[PDB]
Amino acid sequence: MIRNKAFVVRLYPNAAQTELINRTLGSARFVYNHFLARRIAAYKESGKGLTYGQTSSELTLLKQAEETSWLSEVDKFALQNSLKNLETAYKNFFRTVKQSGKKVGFPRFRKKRTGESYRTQFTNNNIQIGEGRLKLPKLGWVKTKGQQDIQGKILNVTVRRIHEGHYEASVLCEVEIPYLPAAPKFAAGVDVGIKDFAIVTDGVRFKHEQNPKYYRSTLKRLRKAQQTLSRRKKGSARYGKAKTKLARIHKRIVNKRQDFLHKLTTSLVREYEIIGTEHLDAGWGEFIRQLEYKAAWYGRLVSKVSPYFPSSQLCHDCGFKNPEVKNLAVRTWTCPNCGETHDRDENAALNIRREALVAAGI
DNA sequence: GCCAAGGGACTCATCAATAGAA
RNA sequence: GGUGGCUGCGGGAAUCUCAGACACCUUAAACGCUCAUGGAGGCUAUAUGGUCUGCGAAGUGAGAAUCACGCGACGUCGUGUGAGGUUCAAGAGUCCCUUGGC
DNA sequence: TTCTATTGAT
Ligand SMILES: [Zn+2]
Repeated sequence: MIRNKAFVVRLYPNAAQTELINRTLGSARFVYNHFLARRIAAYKESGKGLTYGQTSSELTLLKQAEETSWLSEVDKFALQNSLKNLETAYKNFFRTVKQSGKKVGFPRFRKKRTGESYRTQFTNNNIQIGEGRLKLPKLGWVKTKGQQDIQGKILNVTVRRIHEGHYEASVLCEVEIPYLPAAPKFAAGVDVGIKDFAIVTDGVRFKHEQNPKYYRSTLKRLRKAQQTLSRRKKGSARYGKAKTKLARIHKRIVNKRQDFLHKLTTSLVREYEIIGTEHLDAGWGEFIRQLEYKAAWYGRLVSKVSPYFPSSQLCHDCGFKNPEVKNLAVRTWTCPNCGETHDRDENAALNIRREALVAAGI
């Protein structure tokens, strides 16, 4: 019943806290690079990889050294977790060395990039959560907007810089999540359509989860923005402004899609005991990920149809397969075996529901 | 050699000691 | 007078308040804006068609777009601090890889 | 000066 859960809140640090955040990110990156180089040199020297303990000790001697004493300014937890990041990169590489086929590459030097994070643990109430405030080590109280009810025991806080002037902190808390009570409906079947994002059916009726309002309208504004950027010559300030506006429109599209999927998946979890989706505008990967983790948290069970199931071809009533349904132009078709005409999307959702129950076994 | 966006695999600290301060 | 929406802030989405503007006349559709410069093109639908434009299109440079309070400068501007309604929803981190663009 | 916040070693 106790789950690792993350609460993302937007940070609004003042000038000094922003300076300290940037210093901490730089220090973490420098430590990662330096001790990657040190491990490589050690393997070249003695043929034995340095343990995390040996890398930790040299960091402590690095901190006291005059040439690298500046690391004392930033939080210790950030540097040590950067060292743990290096160790995990090495661990991934070592695990994949034996395996054939897909192989994790050797760790590479960390480079300056817009999205960087530093992670600080919790100990002796150094992290405290108030109403509209958040306390982080070495920083003090920082004002947070959109702070939900944060419960459980705080484990660590990940301070992330999405882009310049945009900071988000992901507070990891070990919160107990109570199971949702019995759902009004038993099971659902979910599809993919062109005009409609999905066709959710409980068996009594079909509910068309159409695309969110203004989604097609926003896609129009996406096309307009690209035209202006394309004709604009590169390197101009107005070209930069057009690129920023295009980036903002992309961000709005992503946010609207995520909100639509979050509300839809929460509704599916609350409304149906068992949810069944075929595994494959779509954004299907995030939909499946959210459905699976929310079902695990709230006690629902997700049954994913085997991709070998050709639901669209089969008729729900009789199971006859028709090659005509393979053609997309055939939105409405009649099954000669069952002598019935049914909508393609409606027939697909009912079949996906039927297979979802079979896989769960009920 | 340089940036952005997706995807798959694995995972999500604790405590004794100690310096300092309102 | 009534109706709709483009752009900006209000954690995300819708609504709404306000603001930059504006369209039309009971139908809701379309479009962010200002200044300077620029010198015939710009947008949409199905190679074809429609609309804007030369008392100025694309492109380039600059700027403003909620509220309260303090400070400085010349009623005005610059700066910092603080605040922003109602309803629904919010699981992230690390590593490598892939793709796209330079 | 006892409570608060940070550090090094696992
Ligand atoms: Zn049939």
